[PDB]
Amino acid sequence: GFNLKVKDLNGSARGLTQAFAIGELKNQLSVGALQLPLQFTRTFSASMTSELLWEVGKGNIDPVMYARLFFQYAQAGGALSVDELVNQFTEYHQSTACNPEIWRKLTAYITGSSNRAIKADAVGKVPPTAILEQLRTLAPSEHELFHHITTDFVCHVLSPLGFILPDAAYVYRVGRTATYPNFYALVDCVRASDLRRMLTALSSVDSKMLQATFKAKGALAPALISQHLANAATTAFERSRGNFDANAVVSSVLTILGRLWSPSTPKELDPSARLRNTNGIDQLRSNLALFIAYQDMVKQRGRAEVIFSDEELSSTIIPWFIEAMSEVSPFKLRPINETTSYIGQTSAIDHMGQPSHVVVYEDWQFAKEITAFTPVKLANNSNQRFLDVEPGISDRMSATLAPIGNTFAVSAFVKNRTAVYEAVSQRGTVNSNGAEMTLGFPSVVERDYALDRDPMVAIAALRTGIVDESLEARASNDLKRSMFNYYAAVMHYAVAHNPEVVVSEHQGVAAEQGSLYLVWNVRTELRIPVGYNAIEGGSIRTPEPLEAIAYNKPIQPSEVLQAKVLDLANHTTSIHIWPWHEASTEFAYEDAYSVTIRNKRYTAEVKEFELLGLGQRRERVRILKPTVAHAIIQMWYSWFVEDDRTLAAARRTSRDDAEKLAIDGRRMQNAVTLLRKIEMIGTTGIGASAVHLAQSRIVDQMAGRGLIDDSSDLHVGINRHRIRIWAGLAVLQMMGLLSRSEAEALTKVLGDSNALGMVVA
Amino acid sequence: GFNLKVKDLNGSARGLTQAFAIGELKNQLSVGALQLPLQFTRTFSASMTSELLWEVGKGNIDPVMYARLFFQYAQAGGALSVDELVNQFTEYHQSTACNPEIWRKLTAYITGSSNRAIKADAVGKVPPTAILEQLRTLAPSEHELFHHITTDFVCHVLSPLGFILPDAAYVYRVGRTATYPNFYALVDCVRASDLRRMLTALSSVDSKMLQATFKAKGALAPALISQHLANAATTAFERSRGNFDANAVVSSVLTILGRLWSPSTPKELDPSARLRNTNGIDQLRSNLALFIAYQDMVKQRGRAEVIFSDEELSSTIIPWFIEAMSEVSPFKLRPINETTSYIGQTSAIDHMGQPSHVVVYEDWQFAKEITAFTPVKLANNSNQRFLDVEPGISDRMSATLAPIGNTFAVSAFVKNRTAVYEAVSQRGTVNSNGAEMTLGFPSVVERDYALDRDPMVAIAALRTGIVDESLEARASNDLKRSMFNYYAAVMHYAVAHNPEVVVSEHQGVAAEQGSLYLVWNVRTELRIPVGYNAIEGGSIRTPEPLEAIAYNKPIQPSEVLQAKVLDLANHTTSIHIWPWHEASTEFAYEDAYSVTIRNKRYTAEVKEFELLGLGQRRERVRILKPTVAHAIIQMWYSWFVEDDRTLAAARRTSRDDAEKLAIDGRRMQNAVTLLRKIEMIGTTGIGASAVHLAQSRIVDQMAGRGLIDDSSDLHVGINRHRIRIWAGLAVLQMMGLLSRSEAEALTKVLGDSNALGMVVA
Repeated sequence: GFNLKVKDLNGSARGLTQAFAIGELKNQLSVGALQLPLQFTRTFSASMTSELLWEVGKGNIDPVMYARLFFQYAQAGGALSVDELVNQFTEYHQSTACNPEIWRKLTAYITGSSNRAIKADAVGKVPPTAILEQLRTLAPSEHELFHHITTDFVCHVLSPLGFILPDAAYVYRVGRTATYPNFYALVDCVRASDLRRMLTALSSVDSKMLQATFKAKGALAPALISQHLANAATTAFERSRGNFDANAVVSSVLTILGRLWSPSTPKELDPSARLRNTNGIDQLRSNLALFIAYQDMVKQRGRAEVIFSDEELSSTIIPWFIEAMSEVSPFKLRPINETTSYIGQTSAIDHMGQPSHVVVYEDWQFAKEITAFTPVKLANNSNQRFLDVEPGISDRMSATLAPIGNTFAVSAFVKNRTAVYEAVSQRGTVNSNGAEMTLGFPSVVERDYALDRDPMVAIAALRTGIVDESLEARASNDLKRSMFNYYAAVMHYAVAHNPEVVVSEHQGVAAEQGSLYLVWNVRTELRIPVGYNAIEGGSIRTPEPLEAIAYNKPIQPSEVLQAKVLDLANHTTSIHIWPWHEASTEFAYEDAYSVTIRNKRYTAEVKEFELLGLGQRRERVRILKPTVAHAIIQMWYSWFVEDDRTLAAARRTSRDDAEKLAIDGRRMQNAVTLLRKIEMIGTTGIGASAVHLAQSRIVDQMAGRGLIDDSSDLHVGINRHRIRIWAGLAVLQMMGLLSRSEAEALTKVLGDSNALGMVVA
Repeated sequence: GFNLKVKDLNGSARGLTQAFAIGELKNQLSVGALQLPLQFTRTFSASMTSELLWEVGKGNIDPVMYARLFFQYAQAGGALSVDELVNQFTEYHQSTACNPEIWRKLTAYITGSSNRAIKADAVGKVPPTAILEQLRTLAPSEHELFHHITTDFVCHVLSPLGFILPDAAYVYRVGRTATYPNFYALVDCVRASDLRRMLTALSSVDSKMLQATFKAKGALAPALISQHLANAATTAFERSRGNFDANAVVSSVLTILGRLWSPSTPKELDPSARLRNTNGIDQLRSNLALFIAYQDMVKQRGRAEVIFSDEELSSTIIPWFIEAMSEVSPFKLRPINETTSYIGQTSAIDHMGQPSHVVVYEDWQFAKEITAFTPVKLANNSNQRFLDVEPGISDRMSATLAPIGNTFAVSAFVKNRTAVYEAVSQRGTVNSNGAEMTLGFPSVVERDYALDRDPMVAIAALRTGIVDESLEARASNDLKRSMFNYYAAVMHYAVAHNPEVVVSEHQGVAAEQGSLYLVWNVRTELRIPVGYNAIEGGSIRTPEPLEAIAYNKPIQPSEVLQAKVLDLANHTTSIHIWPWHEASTEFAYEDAYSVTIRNKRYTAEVKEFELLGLGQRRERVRILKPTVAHAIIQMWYSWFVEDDRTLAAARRTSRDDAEKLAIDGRRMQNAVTLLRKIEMIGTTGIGASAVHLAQSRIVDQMAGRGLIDDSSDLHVGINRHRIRIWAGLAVLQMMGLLSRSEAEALTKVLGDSNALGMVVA
C-alpha cells in the first residue's frame, strides 16, 4: 500500500491514471466529451479463494479439468504462457501419438512377449504408472502433466480390455488467479479453448469397437492394439487442430466490440444485421465487462484490423467460438458487483468534508489452520511425493494463530488510519489535495507474493508507472502481470457508483489507431478542492475512475470473502500433489536476543522445534508458505510507518501546542495498543514456551558465568516487555510471514514509546 | 565417582540438588511446608542386566517384540529418537506398502514371468532374504530393521500359499536401558505404543481368504497376489494411524497426575468423578512412581495445558491408552524397592557420629566369560555377518579373568574407603561438613561407557550442574541422557527410608507454571552438624533426598544383581546378530617396558597374540567391549586417587605425630595390598606367559648386545615387582578395560610405596 496526491496523481502515480493505459500523456489529460452510452455490465466472476484439490485420476479423462490445470500450472509454472505450452504439447503429441514405433514398445511392456495379444487370456500385469515410467523413459516434458494424460489415454482405450487392473489415482492443487487480467491471458484461454477439442477428440471417439476385436471372446492383437490405438490416435490428432488463430480471433472480436463501443466513427466497421446481434454476440454486447482488453489491445499492439474479417464471418462462428462460452480457465463469469463485493470503503474525513483520508480495502481470512509434511516418495522420478501432515505441530501452530485472527481484524485495523484522519488539524484544503488514502490492497500483494516476487518493488513501479525493464521473462512481465490486475481493480468497483459511461476515443494528435476508455458522471456535493477536473457542475463527468470514489460516500463494505486451507492430508494419505515443490523446505528461525542487564550481555537463543516441545530436530518437515496474512501484517507495518512519520512531523511543527500533545499523546497509546496485542501474539500459546526457555538459558548462563546473584530477571516490565514482545514477535518469526527487519524496526517503535506501562499483565 | 560437601551441595553439585530439577535457584533453596500426602509407590522395574538374543525370524511377525527392538536400536542407534524413527518408518511404509508398482515387481521376482500365478502349480524358488535383497534394491533405510519386517509381512500373507519354502531365521541382541528416565523417552514409548497397532493391523487381519483364490485348487494370480497384498496392506495402513498425538497425551495425563499431586490449588483442574478413578487411572494414582516426569515437564517445557483436555475425556480413553499398559519398551513395571534392591549402603563414620564418610554402591557381576569372532558374511550388503566364537582364546582369556572376580570384590572393595574413614582424626565436626562419601555408581559409568562416550566428562557436568552445551544431537543431549538417570538414582532408594512425602509446589516469585518435588521427614538422631536445614526437631523434613541417606543407618545392602554374557555362538552358528558393528575390531596391545638395570635400558615388548600361545597374528578376531568391570576398576583407580591424596595431605599436616605414622603406615600396606593382588592378576594365568616372553626377549637381548654376563635378571623382588606388576597390568591391558595412563600412574603409586616386600612369592 502507498499514497499519492489527487490533483497531481498524473504527476504522481502517472501509470495508474488509466490515461496511461492508453499512450496518452500530452499537454492534455485525455478526456473531452462525446457520445454513445451503455453500462458495460456483467463481469467475469471471482477466481479468488476457492482453492481445492482436483483428481487427474481415472483414464476416463476429462479434458475440461485438465485444461483448467494447464492454465493453472502455466501461470504457476516455469514457462509462460499457456500458448507456448500448448505448442509444446502438440509437439509432444506428435512425438508420441504420431510416432507409432513407441506404441509397439508399449504393448510390449504390457502383454508383450510373443504372438500377442496372447489369445483370449486376460493377464494385465500393470500399475498405471509403470506405464508412466516407461513413457518417462521416452521424451521428457519440462511439464509432464499431459505426460500423465497420455497415459490416461492409454487407459481409456485399454479400459474396455482387461487392463483396468492398474487403476490408482492422481491429484493436483489449484492456484489462485486474479481479476482476471490481460487479453494475452485470454489468448492462452482460447488456445486452451482449442485444447478442449484439440484434446477431447483423442480423449473421445476412441473405441468401444474391438473386444478386443472379437473374434470370440477377444482377442489376439500383436501390435494391433498399438496399431489400432495410435493410428486412430494420430487420426484423432488430425481432426484436432482448432485451425483458427489464437491472437487473431480475439483481436477481431475485440475489434468489433470496441468499435461498437465507439462514439467516434465506426465507419466501415459498424453495427449491422447479421454482422451483429447473432443471438450471442449481443450477449457480449451485454458482456462489455471485458473492457480494457481494447485498451491494452491498442496499447500492446495498435491497429486492430480484423484481417480474417470477412463479413458473413464473423459473426457466423468466431465470436461463437469465443473462450468464455467454451469455458476453460479461471476465466470465470458473473453479473456485476460480486467481484466488487470484496471492496472496502471508508470516506472517513471531515468538515471540508471530502479530502485528506478516504481509504479502501478488503474483508479477509484467518482460518488459522496451516500444515506441514514429509515428502515420502515410493519411487524416484520427479516429485510425485506423497506427503502426510504433521498434526502434532500442525495443529498447535494453527492453535498459536487462533488469537491472532482476533488480532489484526483488518477491517477494524483499517479504522486505525481512519482514526489518524483528525490528525492533523486544521483544515487546508485547496493548497495541497487530497490524498491517495485509499489503496492498501491485500490482493495485489498476495498475487505477487505467491511467487515470492515481493510485490513491494512492483508498487513503486506503478508509482512512476513505467516498468524498469528488468529484462527476464519471469522478471519484468510478471511485474506487469500484476499491474494489469491493479488497473483491473478500481474499474470494477468504479462500476457500482456509477453506471455512468462514455468517454470518447481520444485520438489527440497522434495517433488514431483507437483510444477510448470510460467516464463517470456519478453525482456530487457542491464543492471541489479535489480533482484537477473542476467539473463540479452537478457532478464530475469524469476522466478517471478514482475521483468517483473520491467523491463517493464511505458506504462501508458489505464484504465477507475469506478463504480456507484445503484438506490435503485426507487425500495425500492416498495420492501425490504437484504444486510441490514450491511449498518449500522450510524451517527458520534462530532468534537470539540480548538483555542488556547493567553492563552485561547475556544474549540467549533457541532452536525452533522445541518451542513446539517436540524432540528432536526435524529434518524434512515441510510447512507451506501461507499467503493472505502476509499482506495484512505488511499493510499493518507500513501503515504504522505512515503513522509515526505523520505524527512525528506533526509535532515537528503543528504548531500550536494544543495539537502536539494530542498527537504525541496519540502516539503513545498507538504503541500502547500494539503493546497489548503483542502479548496476545505470544504468551497465550505458544510463545510462553519461548519466554520459558529464554529464562532457562539466561539463568543457566548466570550460573555458568558463575553468579545467579543478580538474576532477579524473571520479574518486571522493562525486562518483561523485552522478553514478551520478543516472544510474540518470535513465534511470529516462526510464522512464515514478516521477515526480521520488521522485528527490529518494531522494537524500535516501542522503544521510544514509551515503553512504560506498567501494563503487565 | 566423586565427592561434594553436604551443607554446601547446592554450592557444590548444584545441578544434583533436585531443586535444580526445577528452575529454582533463588535466595531460597526451594522447600517450605505444605500439604497432601501419599507415598508415590510401585515403580517401573529393573531393565538392567537381562541381556539376551531375540529372533526376528518368522514372517508370522510379532509386532510387540519388534517394538521393543525399535526402542532398543533407537537408543542404541545412530538416530534419536524413536519418534523420528517411527515417522521414518511410516514414510517407508508409504514408499513400500502404499506404493503398489513395487509389489508387481516383487511377485515378478517370485513366480513372475508370464500368465501369473502359473496356474495351480507350486514352485517357490526363494530364500526369504532373496526378497530382502530385492527390497534392498528399493528404498534404503538408514535402519533397515523394518526392512526385514516388511519382508516378514510378505511372508505372512504368502505363508498360506506355497512360498514357505524360503523360511530361514533372523536374530538380534538386546541393549541395556537405564532407570528408566525421561518423559521424552516415554514419548518414544507411546508412539511405539502406537507402533504396536500402527503395525499389527498390517501384521494381522491379513488373509486366510484366497487359497490362492480357490478356484480349485488355487490359484492363478497375475499381479493379483501383489494386488490383494498391497492394496489391503495400504488399507491396513489406513486403519493404522494412532491418531492421538505423542507428546500431547503424555503431557495431559501427566498434567492431571501432577495437579492431583498438588497441595496448592488444583483449581479448575481437580480430582472429580469419572474425571478420575476410572478403574485404572487410580491405578496410576498408585503408579505415582513416574514422578519427576512432572518435574522436567515444567522444566523441559513449562505450563502443562491439557489442550485436548475435554472433560469426559480423558479419562475415557487417553489414560487408558497410556504406554505402560500397552507395554512396549524397557518401560518395565514393578512394586517398590526391587529397583533399589541394587543399592549399596555404608554409614561407616564415627563418634559424631554421622558425618565424614557414608558411602553407597551396588552389588555386581563377574561371569568371566567373554568372547570374540570372525565376521563371516555369505553375501555382501550390510552387516548381516555370521560370527563364530573363538573359543581357544575366548575360554582362556575368560579363564584369565577367573581369579580377577575374586579380586576386586567390589562390595569388599567398598570397605577400602570405608576403612579410610578413621583417617584422619580428630573430630570436626561443624566447621566443614559432612561429605558426599556416597556415590561411586557403577551404573552411571556403564550407561555412558557403553556408547564409549566416557561418563567421566559427564560427571563434572553434574558438578556444575549446567550442561556445557556441546551442541550435537549425539553429544550434548546424551550427557543429559545420563543426568536424568542420575537423579533417577537417589530418589528410588530415597523411597525406602522413608515413605515420607510432600512438599509443595514452590512457585517462588517466578513463575507458577507448577513446581513440586518431594519431601522426606524420615526419623533421626538428635544432632545436626549435617544439612543446612537444621530441622533436627524429631527429624529432618526434608528438602533434598540425599540427607535422608545422610541421616540413614548403614543398613548394609541386600543386593545381588550381576549380569551374564549371552550364549551367542550357539545361535550365530546359525544366525546373524546386528548390534554389530559396535563390538568393534579389536586387538591391542604392544606393551613395551624398560628395565633400567644399571646404566642400561633393555626395553622389551610382545605381540599380544602369542601371549595366548596362538600363532600367528590374527587379523579379524572380534572381541566385544565388555562393560561393567570398567566401572569397577575405574572406581578402584579413582578411589585410590582419593586415598593417597587424603593420606598424603594428612601427613602434610595432622599434625601431631601419632597420626602421621599411622597414615604413612596405612599408606604402605594399602600399596602392599594392591601389590599382592596384582600378582593374582597375572602370574597365575595367563601373564606368566608374559613374564616368560619378557625374560626371553631380555636375555636374548643380552646375547645380542653381546654379554649375558650381568643377566641374573630372572631373580628377585625389584626386577620381579617390576616384571610381575607389569605382567598382571599387561594382561589387564589386553583386557579391554582401563587404558594405559592408569598403568603408569599405578606403577607411579607402587614406586614410592615402597616398594619393598620382599613379598614374593
